[PDB]
Amino acid sequence: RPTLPIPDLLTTDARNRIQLTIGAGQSTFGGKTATTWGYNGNLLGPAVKLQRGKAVTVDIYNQLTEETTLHWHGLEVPGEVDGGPQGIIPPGGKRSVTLNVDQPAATCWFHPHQHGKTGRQVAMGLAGLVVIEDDEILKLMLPKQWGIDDVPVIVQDKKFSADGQIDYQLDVMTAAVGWFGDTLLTNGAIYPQHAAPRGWLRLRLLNGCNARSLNFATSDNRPLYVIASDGGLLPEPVKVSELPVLMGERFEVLVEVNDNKPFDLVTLPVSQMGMAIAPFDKPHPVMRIQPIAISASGALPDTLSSLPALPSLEGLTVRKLQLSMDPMLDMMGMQMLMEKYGDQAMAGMDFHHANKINGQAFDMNKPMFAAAKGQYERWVISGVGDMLLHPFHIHGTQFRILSENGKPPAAHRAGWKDTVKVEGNVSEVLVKFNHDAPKEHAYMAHCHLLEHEDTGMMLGFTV
Ligand SMILES: [Cu+2]
Ligand SMILES: [Cu+2]
Repeated sequence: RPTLPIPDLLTTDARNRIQLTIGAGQSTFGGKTATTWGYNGNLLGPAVKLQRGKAVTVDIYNQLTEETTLHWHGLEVPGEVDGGPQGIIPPGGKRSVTLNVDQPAATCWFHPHQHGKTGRQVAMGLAGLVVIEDDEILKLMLPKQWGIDDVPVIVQDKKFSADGQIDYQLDVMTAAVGWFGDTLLTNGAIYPQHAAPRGWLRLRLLNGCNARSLNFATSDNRPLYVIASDGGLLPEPVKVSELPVLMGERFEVLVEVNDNKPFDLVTLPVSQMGMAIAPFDKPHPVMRIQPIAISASGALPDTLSSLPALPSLEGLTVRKLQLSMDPMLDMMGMQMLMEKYGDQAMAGMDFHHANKINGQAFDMNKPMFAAAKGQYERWVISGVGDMLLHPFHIHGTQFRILSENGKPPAAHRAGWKDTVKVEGNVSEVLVKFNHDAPKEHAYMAHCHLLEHEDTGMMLGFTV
């Protein structure tokens, strides 16, 4: 097996600048070349290291022949640097942003947000990581040797045509059920191995799929200890036997490594339409962990952080967001899925503006509302009316889940989140925006099933 590719950990230079070049190159999958896009390389991207309380300037050079944007998913930053669809970077041009980092330690990520094309641009290879550090986390003495006992694990599916190229289409079927493939990548490699020292191994897990939900576990059923969600540390570790991860979500887990006992990180079949077709009808390996007989220094502390109680809900502004899909698109798309793949597409379970929030397909010129700055609001997001999965993401914040799809959140999901599950039911989140966003650079709120976002399931809002 190939070794797990380890993204470079990138910090500022003497001018306080980080350079990111967006460009086309080539990658090899199963022996066959494909055109791919990457940040500072051919595919995927570096891990940008940020420090709470410090500002960094990022110089972003678009060397593609089409327009793109660069969005920092999970970062609490003003709209002007948020890199939503209004944050255009012309082909052959450059945009610079200054990020004033003001949130706790977390694994965030970055990716394109081009209007109507975010799914294609992510599918072509663009994604990178953000590692935010703070003073609190350093004192815990977690595993922290990058590429050794602290590793990022970006998991993505793709499908390829016979000629070896990535086979991306936004069409009636994918607008309805999402773009998904038959090949699983881990930091861009197929089923890599990672050598790890005896003791604790920290995995920063990102579901970077367009549409496919994941469910992590180990091949020999050793537990995962969840220590962090999208927005940072949980108050205490939470032991789990499996870990569902929606599109765009991150979790950090610790797992024990013992001499002479290799095991695989795997993903278990999910109950999502289209996602349990071979090879994903069965547990699917993500990466092999190969124990090395050298002692690892990291700890799993009993206490990680302090999590504040939920405040009172009385008096808070309520904003209701009703997700919907044109009945026609939903029917046509699902029929096409069933015709192609049959019953296995439900195992365990104009289209360009067909998906909507509050009856409206995304209008970039018309933010739907102006949210308060520095005030808690309660946002109620409903998927009642269809049975599709909508991981709902809100820019400019780390929120607390009050109810996830009609039930209180599980413990590992009760901390700081930027995504909430919505699937045929109603979710409620407690959100606060610390930064402004004007109409010309609005925050987005949308489904992170990228084909739904690109066909209208997104709104802009100001702060
Ligand atoms: Cu985001
Ligand atoms: Cu959706």
